[PDB]
Amino acid sequence: KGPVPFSHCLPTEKLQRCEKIGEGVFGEVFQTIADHTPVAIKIIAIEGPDLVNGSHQKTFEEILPEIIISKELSLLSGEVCNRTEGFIGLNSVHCVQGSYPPLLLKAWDHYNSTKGSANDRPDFFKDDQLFIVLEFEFGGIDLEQMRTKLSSLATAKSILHQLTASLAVAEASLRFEHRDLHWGNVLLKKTSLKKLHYTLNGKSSTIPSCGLQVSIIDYTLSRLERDGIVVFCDVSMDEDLFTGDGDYQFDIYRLMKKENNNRWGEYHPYSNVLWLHYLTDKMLKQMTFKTKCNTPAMKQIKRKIQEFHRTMLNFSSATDLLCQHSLFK
Ligand SMILES: O=S(=O)(NCCNC/C=C/c1ccc(Br)cc1)c1cccc2cnccc12
Ligand code: NI
Repeated sequence: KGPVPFSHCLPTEKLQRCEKIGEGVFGEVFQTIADHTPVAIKIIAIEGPDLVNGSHQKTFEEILPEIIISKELSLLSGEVCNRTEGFIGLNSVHCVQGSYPPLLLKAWDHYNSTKGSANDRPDFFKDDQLFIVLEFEFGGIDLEQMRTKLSSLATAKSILHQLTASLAVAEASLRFEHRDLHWGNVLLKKTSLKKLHYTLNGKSSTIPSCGLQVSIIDYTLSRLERDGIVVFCDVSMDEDLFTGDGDYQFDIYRLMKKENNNRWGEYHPYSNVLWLHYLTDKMLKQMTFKTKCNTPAMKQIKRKIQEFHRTMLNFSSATDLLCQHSLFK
């Protein structure tokens, strides 16, 4: 069908309502509103020669795995045996050709002025520039931003239960490893549903939401397969990824590489356990809860999560943890 213009994705009224909501080396995320509902639009420059935010642009061959992975995981919400809504919904994906829209520069500048940006102002693109535009269902606010905003340790327990279940269903269905599930990639949004549902290998179960619905995002480093065909990001030659410091996060890259002996095509669902450990660590060390752990029931949930932190690395997959760990019984 050949690339489409930016107007195909952002008709004039959608485009007028865009406000920037996040960024990364990858590019830019804008929020717009259709039918009274927000959506998140990730715009990623590809195939061009310009350094963009200090890195070279991905080729189509290079951006395809994130595209494939985002579709697969979204489609889990419509499956039967292995079903979950725990990954971000993908409304659409297009390949767009043109220079960056002036109205998006406007929103970008407003962000820079109010929040600050690490990014180059994206105003240097020519009319042949290619982009991948991923429209996601709006997932809420990342766990790092919600650091100080979780009600209780029951909230933290629901979040870890949701994440474990999501990863398990994806493991069973797609032999999925997220491989970069830092706390910027766990989004939280209010839900009025008391219980959330997933189905794992045909068995349906429920999770108390504690008023939040968790969505997993960012598949830039992820791996999965369908019918024996593997899709992944080969970081075996990447130096930088495994020489970070200052946070347990950066240990996880090193620990994954130890587990997989630097063979990123292979399937090692222990990587999901590593990430869930990192996340459990954040829950217990870097969250300021809005309420106090001042009841016997809340004290017990705290001990359970501390037990989880101390034992979870002795399980083989998110599936194993979810099926066998005492925390979820
Ligand atoms: O606007 S976003 O980029 N919000 C998620 C990331 N928020 C910034 C966190 C960055 C970050 C990066 C690394 C670490 Br470690 C911690 C935080 C964003 C990206 C993709 C899909 C989205 C769906 N709904 C809402 C937002 C969506
Ligand atoms: Ni279209």
